[PDB]
Amino acid sequence: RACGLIIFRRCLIPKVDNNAIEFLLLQASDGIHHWTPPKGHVEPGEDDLETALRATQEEAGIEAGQLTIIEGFKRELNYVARNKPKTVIYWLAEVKDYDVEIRLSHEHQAYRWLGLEEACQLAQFKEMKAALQEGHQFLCSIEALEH
Ligand SMILES: [Mg+2]
Repeated sequence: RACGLIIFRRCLIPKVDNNAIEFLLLQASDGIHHWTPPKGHVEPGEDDLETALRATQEEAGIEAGQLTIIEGFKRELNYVARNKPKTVIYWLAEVKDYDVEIRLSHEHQAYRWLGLEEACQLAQFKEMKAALQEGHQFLCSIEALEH
């Protein structure tokens, strides 16, 4: 069981930015070299949301001071990879600074910041595509209500 954060940043230059929202994806060092948001396994006694924050720090080098958790969104994924059952819980979190320093560990070899459509294509897997699309939809609905 793993928990993570769908990390995004806002791109607020109106004529320029094709995508007002970009998602952070990390590419695995091993295996297929899958692309996912930052995530990590739970620890005994650890709250699921604290695991997601901790795993984001460990996998992407993003500290709690550099993020804001967006309340109201949570998505649990259940899938089979290499004939093993997998469960992952994601929350949404916005980075404070567009230029936040991404520091990878040995578990990942690259990162991309991508618009929703390109993030979906890289993520590839259908549950992860759904979760990113649903996260994007939630962010737009929230903006509308505050607007
Ligand atoms: Mg805790």
